[PDB]
Amino acid sequence: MSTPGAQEVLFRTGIAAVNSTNHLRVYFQDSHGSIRESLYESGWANGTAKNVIAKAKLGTPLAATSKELKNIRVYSLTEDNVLQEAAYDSGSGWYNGALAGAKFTVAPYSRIGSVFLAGTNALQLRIYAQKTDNTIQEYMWNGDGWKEGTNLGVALPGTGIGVTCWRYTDYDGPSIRVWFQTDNLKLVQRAYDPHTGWYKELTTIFDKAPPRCAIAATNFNPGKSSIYMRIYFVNSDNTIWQVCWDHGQGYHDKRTITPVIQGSEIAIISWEGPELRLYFQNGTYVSAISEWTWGKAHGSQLGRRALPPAE
Amino acid sequence: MSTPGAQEVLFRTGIAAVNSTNHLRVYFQDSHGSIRESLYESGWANGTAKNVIAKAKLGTPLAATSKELKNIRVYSLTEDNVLQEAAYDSGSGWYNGALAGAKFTVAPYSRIGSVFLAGTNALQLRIYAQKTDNTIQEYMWNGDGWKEGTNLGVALPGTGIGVTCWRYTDYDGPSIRVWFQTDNLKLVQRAYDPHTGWYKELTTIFDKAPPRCAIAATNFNPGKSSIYMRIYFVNSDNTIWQVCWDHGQGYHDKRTITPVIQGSEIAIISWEGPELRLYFQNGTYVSAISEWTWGKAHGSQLGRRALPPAE
Ligand SMILES: C[Se][C@H]1O[C@@H](C)[C@@H](O)[C@@H](O)[C@@H]1O
Ligand SMILES: C[Se][C@H]1O[C@@H](C)[C@@H](O)[C@@H](O)[C@@H]1O
Ligand SMILES: C[Se][C@H]1O[C@@H](C)[C@@H](O)[C@@H](O)[C@@H]1O
Ligand SMILES: C[Se][C@H]1O[C@@H](C)[C@@H](O)[C@@H](O)[C@@H]1O
Ligand SMILES: C[Se][C@H]1O[C@@H](C)[C@@H](O)[C@@H](O)[C@@H]1O
Ligand SMILES: C[Se][C@H]1O[C@@H](C)[C@@H](O)[C@@H](O)[C@@H]1O
Ligand SMILES: C[Se][C@H]1O[C@@H](C)[C@@H](O)[C@@H](O)[C@@H]1O
Ligand SMILES: C[Se][C@H]1O[C@@H](C)[C@@H](O)[C@@H](O)[C@@H]1O
Ligand SMILES: C[Se][C@H]1O[C@@H](C)[C@@H](O)[C@@H](O)[C@@H]1O
Ligand SMILES: C[Se][C@H]1O[C@@H](C)[C@@H](O)[C@@H](O)[C@@H]1O
Ligand SMILES: C[Se][C@H]1O[C@@H](C)[C@@H](O)[C@@H](O)[C@@H]1O
Ligand SMILES: C[Se][C@H]1O[C@@H](C)[C@@H](O)[C@@H](O)[C@@H]1O
Repeated sequence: MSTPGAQEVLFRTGIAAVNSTNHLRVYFQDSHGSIRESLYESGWANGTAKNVIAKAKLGTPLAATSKELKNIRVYSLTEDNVLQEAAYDSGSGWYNGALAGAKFTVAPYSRIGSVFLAGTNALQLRIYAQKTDNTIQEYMWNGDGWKEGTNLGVALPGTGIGVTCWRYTDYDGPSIRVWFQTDNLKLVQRAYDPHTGWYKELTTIFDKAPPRCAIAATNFNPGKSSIYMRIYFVNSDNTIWQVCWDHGQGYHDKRTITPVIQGSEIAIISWEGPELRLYFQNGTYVSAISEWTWGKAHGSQLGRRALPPAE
Repeated sequence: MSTPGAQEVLFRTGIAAVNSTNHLRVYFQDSHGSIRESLYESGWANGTAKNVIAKAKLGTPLAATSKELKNIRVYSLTEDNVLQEAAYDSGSGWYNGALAGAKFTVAPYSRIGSVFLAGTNALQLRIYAQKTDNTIQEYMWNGDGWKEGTNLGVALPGTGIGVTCWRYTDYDGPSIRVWFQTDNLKLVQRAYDPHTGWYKELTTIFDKAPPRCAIAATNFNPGKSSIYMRIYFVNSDNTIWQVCWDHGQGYHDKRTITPVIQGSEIAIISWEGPELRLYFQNGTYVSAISEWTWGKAHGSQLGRRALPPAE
């Protein structure tokens, strides 16, 4: 039970997504290795072979980040496991970013996380990937070329990488949180705040997760020394689980959210409300990408059953 | 928790295996796309970058078949999704078989099943794969070049393909059984016997399985209108399940066997005893291949924890 379009979507494809409020873009890999863009603009569209923005190694990790939908960056691996960047800016179309020119080689099993730094009109990027020594390496662009940032230490080979960024309204710089899996299979957090920089502490957010389980995170409603974060990962019950940080309660909830196929990748986006949108494969038309939604109006509800090009 | 060697094994690699009694060969894909051979000769060895027999598309299906260990054939897909064949004959070493020359193009998500026809000294091959119309196509070599055999009809896009072959001691030709998954997610059997040829009947062996779950089969103790078959697949509980055919009882048992990683591929071999050996990934050193064994002496027992090159 599939469709011609759904068959084009790679099984266990990497998934990434960006948005400006409820204006959405979702990136995935097709069965021939091309990275495609589906979009939501008061309705779903595209995701076809005419909507290719990049070509990457089969089974590549995918990450994306944006400033609204004015600047979009999509990260993947070349067949030589070099980090590369597909870039879009308003009124310039899609092009190759400078990242690949830096020739950052990572482990073949590396994932990728990516954020624009929040709370500034400047375009500042932090990318996170896994080197062949299994450490999680930050790579950065601040208008003075691509270079290595901070190394966050050793993770499980092939760990998922979740990352989110915001700016506290009472701080003068960005806060970054990065989640990954350690050798003991725990899910942990590294943290960056202004002034303190990277905290030394690793915080456990889940005791045991499947090896190389997908990890994805978002945040909403930043305020005065306050944030709200959601981290998603694929658990051993073949569902996405959610971990909640809420100002006033800290890390205080772990729940299953929705079923997925074995080994599904995941992507999360959000906007103020909060509105949450989760993307994953749950077996709809075998290989189509499905959507899960959260909003105040209706709470947890499945969304678009089969993203373009499935139907 | 991994090892340098284990890290070389592709996560969710295709797996195939051949044997002459307890002389074993196991094939898998490394993280750079090369197909490697590990062997058991009174002890496990090889599986290193010096033990490459082929190069294939990343995430390729793998199938293998042999006449004892005198003739071995290993099947995979090129980056253009053409069926290709790595071949070994005693005292000739490894080489490229003629299969790729036939330019059989299949669906990007195609699996592969392969057998030498049993009960004859002749070298006769039947390969099974999935075309872009999602039908399961037989391809054959009988000493008059590669050509298409019988088409077995429509299967779920990306179905596992299990196949086994024997000769009844009271028949003058080979019997073939092929298992795959249909659109309704059932696991079914197609059957070939001498004279009758391919039976029209599809036999359900399992009511519902995960989409594109791995499927692998073996047989032992052929006799007078009698056979014993074992079919393995990855079930929704992230374990390999076994389905038993036994002469006198028919299809009469379904059981879990052993845990695997989400989306593990599987391979099965056997020899008279019966002795069974199952290969799969269960998360040992994250990406190492593990072994499960069955014999009369000790019944169900885990075998080699981490195949070469893991340790
Ligand atoms: C009716 Se809720 C609506 O929200 C939009 C932003 C998209 O996520 C749609 O897929 C969804 O149905
Ligand atoms: C004209 Se719709 C436009 O939206 C931009 C933000 C990008 O996502 C483009 O790929 C897309 O074509
Ligand atoms: C000047 Se276009 C520039 O944009 C930056 C934000 C980075 O994405 C670079 O890789 C890209 O070339
Ligand atoms: C002085 Se560049 C600085 O930027 C911070 C926001 C973090 O990304 C650090 O890792 C980095 O060294
Ligand atoms: C000491 Se900074 C603090 O920041 C919060 C938003 C969470 O990330 C906590 O885990 C962390 O300890
Ligand atoms: C008020 Se707690 C509430 O927060 C929402 C944003 C979602 O994450 C829900 O799953 C959660 O229960
Ligand atoms: C001690 Se049972 C023995 O059987 C051999 C044929 C191999 O399968 C070994 O891995 C296994 O330990
Ligand atoms: C000398 Se061991 C020998 O065994 C053969 C049957 C093949 O498996 C070869 O690849 C291997 O080197
Ligand atoms: C004469 Se070598 C020959 O062996 C046959 C059994 C097939 O495997 C052919 O593809 C191969 O070239
Ligand atoms: C006459 Se060729 C014959 O061989 C049988 C054993 C089966 O493989 C059939 O599919 C094939 O047509
Ligand atoms: C009518 Se042939 C018979 O052969 C047995 C070995 C099994 O494959 C049965 O499912 C099949 O019906
Ligand atoms: C005697 Se039934 C017995 O047969 C063995 C070969 C294995 O398949 C076992 O799992 C099964 O219970």
